[PDB]
Amino acid sequence: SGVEGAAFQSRLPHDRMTSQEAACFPDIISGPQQTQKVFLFIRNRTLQLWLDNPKIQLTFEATLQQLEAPYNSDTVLVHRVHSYLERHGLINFGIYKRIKPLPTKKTGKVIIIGSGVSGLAAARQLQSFGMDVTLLEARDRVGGRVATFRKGNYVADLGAMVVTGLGGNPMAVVSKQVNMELAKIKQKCPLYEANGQAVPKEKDEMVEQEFNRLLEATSYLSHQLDFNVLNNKPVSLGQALEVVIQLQEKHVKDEQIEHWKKIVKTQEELKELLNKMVNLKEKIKELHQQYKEASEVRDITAEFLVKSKHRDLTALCKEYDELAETQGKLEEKLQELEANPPSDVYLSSRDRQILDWHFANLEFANATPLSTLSLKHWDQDDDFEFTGSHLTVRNGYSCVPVALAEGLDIKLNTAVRQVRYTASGCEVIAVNTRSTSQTFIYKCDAVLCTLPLGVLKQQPPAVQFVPPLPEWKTSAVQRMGFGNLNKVVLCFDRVFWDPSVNLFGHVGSTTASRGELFLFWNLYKAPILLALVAGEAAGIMENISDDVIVGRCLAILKGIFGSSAVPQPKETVVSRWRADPWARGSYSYVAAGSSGNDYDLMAQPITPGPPIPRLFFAGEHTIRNYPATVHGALLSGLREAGRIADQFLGA
Ligand SMILES: Cc1cc2nc3c(=O)[nH]c(=O)nc-3n(C[C@H](O)[C@H](O)[C@H](O)COP(=O)(O)OP(=O)(O)OC[C@H]3O[C@@H](n4cnc5c(N)ncnc54)[C@H](O)[C@@H]3O)c2cc1C
Ligand SMILES: O=CCCc1ccc(-c2cc(F)ccc2C(F)(F)F)cc1
Repeated sequence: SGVEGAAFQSRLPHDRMTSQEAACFPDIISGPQQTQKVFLFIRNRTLQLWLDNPKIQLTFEATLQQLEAPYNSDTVLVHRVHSYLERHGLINFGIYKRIKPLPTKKTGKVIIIGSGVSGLAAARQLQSFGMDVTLLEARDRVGGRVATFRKGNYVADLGAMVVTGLGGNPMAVVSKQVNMELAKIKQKCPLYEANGQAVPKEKDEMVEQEFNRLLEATSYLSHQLDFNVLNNKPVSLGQALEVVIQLQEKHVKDEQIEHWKKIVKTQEELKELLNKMVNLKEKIKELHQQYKEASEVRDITAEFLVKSKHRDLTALCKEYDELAETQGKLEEKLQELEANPPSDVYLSSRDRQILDWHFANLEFANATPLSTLSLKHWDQDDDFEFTGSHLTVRNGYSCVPVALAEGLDIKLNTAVRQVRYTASGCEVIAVNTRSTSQTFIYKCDAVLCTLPLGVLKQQPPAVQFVPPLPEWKTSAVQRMGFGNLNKVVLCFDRVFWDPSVNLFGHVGSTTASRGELFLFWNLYKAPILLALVAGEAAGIMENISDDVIVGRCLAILKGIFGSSAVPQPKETVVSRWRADPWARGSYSYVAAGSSGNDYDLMAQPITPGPPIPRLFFAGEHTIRNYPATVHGALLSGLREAGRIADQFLGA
C-alpha cells in the first residue's frame, strides 16, 4: 500500500512501534493507543514523503506542510518524529540536494577510519548533523571493497557487484540518488562439466533438489535435535552435510541388500521347485512304463489295471501341471525383481560433481569453505532478506562510493597505524603510504573505526589501540569468520558466449577444487566475462600468476564454446582480496563457534577507563541482521552516525 509500503521499504512494521521507537518515545508507548496510531501514521507518512523523492532534503517544515488534517496541528509530535527519523538515517541519507544549507559552526571533531561505504555513509550523516568530519583512507581511492575496473568502454567490478532484492533495501534509494543502472539477473544458469558437455536440464534439477533436501536435513538436525556440538567442537555445516550424505548412501546400500535377498530367496524356491519336478517326472516316466506293459497284453483284471494306471497317470500330470504354473508365478516374479532393482548408488561420480557445484555456489555466497561455517547460525540473518530479484550494477558499483564522497574531507594514501583514546579525547596516528617517513597526528573527540574484520584480525596488528581493546572485543574478533572470494576479469573484443544468459557454471572435477572458476558472469556493455574463485580455491589461487589463471579460464571456455571460438583477451584483471593488506579477505561469515551475538559485540563502542564512549565501530562485520553486504555496510554507518550525534550533540 501507500504509507504501509513506506514502512516496509524502511524495514519497519507499519502497525507497531519498534523497540527502538519505544525507547525514544516512552510517553507514546505508555500513553493511549490512539496516540500510538497517530505516531505510526506520522512516521509512515514522513517516510513516504522522503522515499517518493529521495533526491531532495525533507525538512521538518516541508513535512508539516504536506501532512493532512489533523496531523499538521501536532507540530511538536511531528518535529519529534522527523528529528528521530533524520538522526537515525531513515530519511535524509545518501546523496540529496540540501534545502537548509549546513551551519558554518561545526560541533565536535570525528575521525573516521576507512572510506568504504560504511565510512562514507557515516561521514555524510555526521557532516549533515553539523560535525567536523575527516576520513583517513589508506588506499588511493574511495570505496574499499566496492572496487570497479574502468578502461575505455570496459567496466567490471572486482568487489561487490550484486544488489539483493529492492524491497526493504536502502540501496534502492541510493541507486535513485546516484542514477545507478541495475539489471535483474536472469535465472537460466546452464552448467557444463569439465569436458564441456552441458548438463541435461533434468539432471540439473534432480541434483538441485537433492542439494535443497540435504540443506533442510542439516537444519532439522541442528534446530530440532540439537546436533550442534561434536566431541566438544562446534559442528560445521560442511561436517553436517557430509554426514547426511553418508546416511543417504547407507540407506541406498541397505535397500540394495534387501533387494538382493528377495532375489536369492526367489532363486532358492525356483531351485527346489525344479528339483521337485525332476522327481515327479521320473515318477511319471516310471509309471508310464507300467501303462506300456499293461497295454502290451484281455481279461477283466488286466483291463481294470489299464484303467487304474491311466487314472493315476493323468493324476500325476495334474500334479505336474500344477507345479508348472507355480514355476511361472515364480519366474515372472524373478524377472520382475531383476528388472526393477532399486538405486545402485545415492550419487554417481558425475552426480556428486554437479552436487559439489551447488556447494561451491554456497561457498561463494558465504565467502568460505562450508567446513568453516556454523551449522546452527550460518544463515542466522535469513529472516531479514529483502524481497525481489537480485540485480547487478551494469555501470559499475563504484558509482555509489564515488558519489557518496562528494564534499567530504578525505585523506587518501593515509594508513592509520595507532588509535589512542582517553577519557578526554582521541589521537589517530597515520603514515603516508608514499613517504613512510611522513607521519600525521589527528586530534578528535571520537573515532569511528570501519577497518575490515580482516584488518582487525591481523597478527602482528596493523593498527595499535592504546589502551588495547577489551578482551570481550578482541575475543569476538578472533571468533568471527572472515572469508575470501576472488574474480577474474576477461576483456574480449567480441562476444562468443550466449548474450541472453547472465550466468553459466563450470562443474569442477574434484570436491577439493569445486570452487575453482566455477561460475562465469556476463554483466557488462563491453565483451567482458567475470569468473569466480570460491571456497578453498580462493585463497590458494592467489599464489598463481595472472597469466596461468587466465590460461585456465580460457581452457574452460574453449571446452564449452570451442577452441576456435575463444580469442585471447585484450585485458585481464585478477583480484587477490586475502593478500590485499587493506582488506585481508572479502567479507565476514558466521564461523563455527561464533554466532550473531558476535556481530552485536563488534558494534559496541569502547569507553575509556576511570566516562563517555570515544571509540565506535561500523562496517559489514558490525551489523547482525545484514552482515557481509554493501547495504549492511551502509546501514551500519547510518547507525553509528546516529549513536555518535546522540552522544556529542544530544537527542
Ligand atoms: C570480491 C567481493 C565480492 C563481494 N560480493 C558482494 C556483492 O555482490 N554484494 C554485496 O552487497 N556485498 C558483496 N561483498 C561485500 C561488500 O563489498 C562489503 O560488505 C562492503 O563493501 C564492506 O564495506 P565496509 O565499509 O564495511 O568496508 P570496506 O569497504 O573494506 O572499507 C574499509 C576501508 O578501510 C580502509 N583501510 C584499511 N586499512 C586501513 C588503515 N590502516 N588505515 C586507513 N584506512 C584503512 C580500506 O582501504 C577500506 O576503504 C563483496 C566483497 C568482495 C571483496
Ligand atoms: O560478489 C559478492 C557477493 C557477496 C554477497 C553476499 C551476500 C549476499 C546475500 C545476502 C542476503 F541477505 C541473502 C542472499 C545473498 C546471496 F544469496 F546473494 F548471497 C549477496 C552478495
